[PDB]
Amino acid sequence: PLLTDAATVSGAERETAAVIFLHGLGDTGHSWADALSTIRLPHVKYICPHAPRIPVTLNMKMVMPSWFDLMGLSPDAPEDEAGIKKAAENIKALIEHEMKNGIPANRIVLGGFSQGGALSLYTALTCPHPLAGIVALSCWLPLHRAFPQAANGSAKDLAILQCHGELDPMVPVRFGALTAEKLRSVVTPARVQFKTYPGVMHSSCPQEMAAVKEFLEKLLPPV
Ligand SMILES: COc1ccc(N2CCN(C(=O)c3cc4c(s3)-c3ccccc3S(=O)(=O)C4)CC2)cc1
Repeated sequence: PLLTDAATVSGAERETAAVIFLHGLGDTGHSWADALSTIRLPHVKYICPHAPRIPVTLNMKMVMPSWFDLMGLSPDAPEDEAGIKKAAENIKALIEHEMKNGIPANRIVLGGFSQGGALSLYTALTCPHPLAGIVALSCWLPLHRAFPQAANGSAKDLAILQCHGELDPMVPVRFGALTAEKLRSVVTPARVQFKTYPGVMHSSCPQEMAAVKEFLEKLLPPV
């Protein structure tokens, strides 16, 4: 029984493509739905699911919206393997639902910000269906030591746009750079675009939103 709580930007024309975008820790999908609507394509649907509220270890076990538990801020810190995989399964059900209802997998893009971006990278790289690509913003690859081995054979065709703010204090830009190297270990280095933005911190920016629009226009053309 699939029950999805989300803010969805509908296409003005019949939808022939889907973007599933995952917000960052503590948020809802509302703000990112509004942001993606400002750059929307007429035949593209943008699904922004709301993360479930769980206790987060790093925040004194406080209950808040989170895709999985968080324990440390360094690349060697323990990660919530069971939580990351369960959340990836819930996203993979959303992918299969869109597929069951007439949207080809090579017309589905996964994406997200920070924690949500991190889940979208894990899920797309391990998805058994060949997806169009990923829009990974200010994030990292969860369970990075399992890659490239852990990636599905279907990950070869992915097109990746990875963005980062150069002055990000939450997810240092070097962690984004290390993640991009790991992504080029699965996808051809030419199909991974790593864009960094000077003077940008842990946020989006109009140049990043423009890059996302340009990437999706080329990746998801009409019909
Ligand atoms: C292949 O290269 C890499 C490079 C680095 C890593 N790391 C990144 C750090 N990390 C984390 O678990 C967290 C990241 C964030 C956490 S906790 C957080 C905590 C409190 C508030 C907000 C947040 S946050 O904004 O979501 C960012 C372990 C893995 C993996 C692979």
